[PDB]
Amino acid sequence: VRVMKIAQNKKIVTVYPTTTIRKALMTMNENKYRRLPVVNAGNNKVVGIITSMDIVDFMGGGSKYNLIREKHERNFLAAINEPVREIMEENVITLKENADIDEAIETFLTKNVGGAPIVNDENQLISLITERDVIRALLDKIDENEVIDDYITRDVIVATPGERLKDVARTMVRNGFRRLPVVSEGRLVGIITSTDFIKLLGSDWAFNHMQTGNVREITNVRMEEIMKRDVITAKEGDKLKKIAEIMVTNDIGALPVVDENLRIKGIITEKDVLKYFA
Ligand SMILES: Nc1ncnc2c1ncn2[C@@H]1O[C@H](COP(=O)(O)OP(=O)(O)O)[C@@H](O)[C@H]1O
Ligand SMILES: Nc1ncnc2c1ncn2[C@@H]1O[C@H](COP(=O)(O)OP(=O)(O)O)[C@@H](O)[C@H]1O
Ligand SMILES: Nc1ncnc2c1ncn2[C@@H]1O[C@H](COP(=O)(O)OP(=O)(O)O)[C@@H](O)[C@H]1O
Ligand SMILES: Nc1ncnc2c1ncn2[C@@H]1O[C@H](COP(=O)(O)O)[C@@H](O)[C@H]1O
Ligand SMILES: Nc1ncnc2c1ncn2[C@@H]1O[C@H](COP(=O)(O)O)[C@@H](O)[C@H]1O
Repeated sequence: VRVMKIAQNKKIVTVYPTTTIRKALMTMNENKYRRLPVVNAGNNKVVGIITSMDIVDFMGGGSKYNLIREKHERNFLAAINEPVREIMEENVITLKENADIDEAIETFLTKNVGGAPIVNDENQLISLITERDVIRALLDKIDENEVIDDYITRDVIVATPGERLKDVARTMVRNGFRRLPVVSEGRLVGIITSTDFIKLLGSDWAFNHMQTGNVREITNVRMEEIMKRDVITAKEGDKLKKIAEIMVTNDIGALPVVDENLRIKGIITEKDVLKYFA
């Protein structure tokens, strides 16, 4: 069952190694695509990939932050004029154009990636497949009585309403999690994702600070200011197919699992759903 058969027939939105970080961000925010292959202009060969998590790293979450703090002496606006090649991931995990669905699933499940460029024998970009694409294709094949319980991640990494963005960013990047439930006194009170951090950057409130920057008030912002308070949740006993359908029809990748009292029992994501087909 060739992945190309599911592969989104659209044109893949890409950037080049010399595209600035700023332009890559605009590309992300505009096209709503939070995963961008980096290709030569060129021969269309995949030479890198950049996602919102790399941007969260750059902003403070990880080692890429030292482009701002050291080279550009804390100037975020200057730093974003650097070519995306400075912060992209190289050594991309890709699939061959003759790869089947089984391979894609094993790749997603064992290599901690949610999306992979599909390339030909010259490493030229052909398409791209993500976990959502696969779940969407296989949704009707999930038994309707199957429950979510065995698929839930029980030990949840979490943010709080009072945490500063700079510290939540660390939590996201160190743990490799795009989405953190926000918890206060054991109760779910919101959700925050790497996407929220990009959206903050493209705000009026943000560009205002950057000019007088003082870029620092961006990363000092607390979760309560920017989190989504009303969260789509799952609960023990829910059908896997219902949950999978909610994700795929809403472009959401993660639901916090809660009590009727909103205590957190776990989290379930698209990768977990795909463990049904492992
Ligand atoms: N760069 C891109 N160009 C075109 N389509 C994309 C691109 N990135 C993701 N998609 C598609 O848009 C949807 C969003 O991807 P998921 O949300 O699946 O990946 P991501 O969180 O990295 O953006 C997916 O269904 C995927 O098929
Ligand atoms: N196909 C891939 N090959 C190599 N690295 C990738 C790939 N996809 C994403 N990444 C990297 O994994 C890190 C986490 O990204 P996200 O958190 O955006 O990835 P994912 O949604 O696939 O779990 C980022 O540094 C990103 O560049
Ligand atoms: N915040 C979290 N705390 C603990 N585990 C998580 C968290 N987010 C995701 N996971 C788990 O890690 C594995 C891979 O998660 P993934 O699909 O990359 O999540 P995300 O979309 O947040 O990056 C899954 O088993 C998922 O349940
Ligand atoms: N892409 C990068 N990611 C993280 N840190 C960087 C990056 N580029 C430069 N730096 C750091 O910023 C400073 C600039 O050094 P240099 O670019 O060699 O003049 C050094 O402290 C580097 O460690
Ligand atoms: N389970 C959820 N319930 C409500 N909003 C969510 C949920 N998951 C993600 N979001 C929001 O959806 C938007 C895109 O998130 P993302 O899953 O990172 O692409 C962000 O503003 C998230 O805060």
